[PDB]
Amino acid sequence: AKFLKAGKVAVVVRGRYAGKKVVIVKPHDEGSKSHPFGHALVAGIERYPLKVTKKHGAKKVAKRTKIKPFIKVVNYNHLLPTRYTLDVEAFKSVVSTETFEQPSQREEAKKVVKKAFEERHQAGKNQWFFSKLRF
RNA sequence: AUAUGGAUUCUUCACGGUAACGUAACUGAAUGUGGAGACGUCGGCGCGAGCCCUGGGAGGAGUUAUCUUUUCUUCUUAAC
Repeated sequence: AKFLKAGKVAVVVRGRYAGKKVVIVKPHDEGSKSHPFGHALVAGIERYPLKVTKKHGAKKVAKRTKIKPFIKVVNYNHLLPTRYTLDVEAFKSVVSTETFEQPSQREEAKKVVKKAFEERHQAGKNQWFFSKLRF
């Protein structure tokens, strides 16, 4: 009956990431010491990869497949859950409550997320997650 | 016309905030969409400015047989 789990894919509705697809890593159903509301820890895409055709060269294909990730704590009311899923075990440990409140630790976590997303995009799977929403 | 400083990049084209949004900056051609320019009249109410009225004090002037701590006057601050 509960669908907000550690593999659910959601759509951000507010906060400079509106219209970006995101995946839930760690949910907190009953608030916390900070953020006194239902919220989840998510990792998403800030810059979707561009479309690739057969005419593009090797140097151009690699440039158009770059993905810029982000990490954010989002209220439940600002998320639109979907029916799609994406396993987060490759970067579940690095993204946690401790990775915040530290400028340097946030950068290291996002580098791990970028590696996982780029490998996920290669050998195409989770195609709906890597396709930008049009609105 | 152009240099310097700052900002950005070895995760190439910035970060923060749950959010409304914030900042010294923080690539964007064709094409497309939207906003501003851009609007009647009357009625009462709220607020601002200039003026009017008035107290104390620091100056100048007038009246003074008698009365009047009194009558008149100066005390200002632009765009940006």
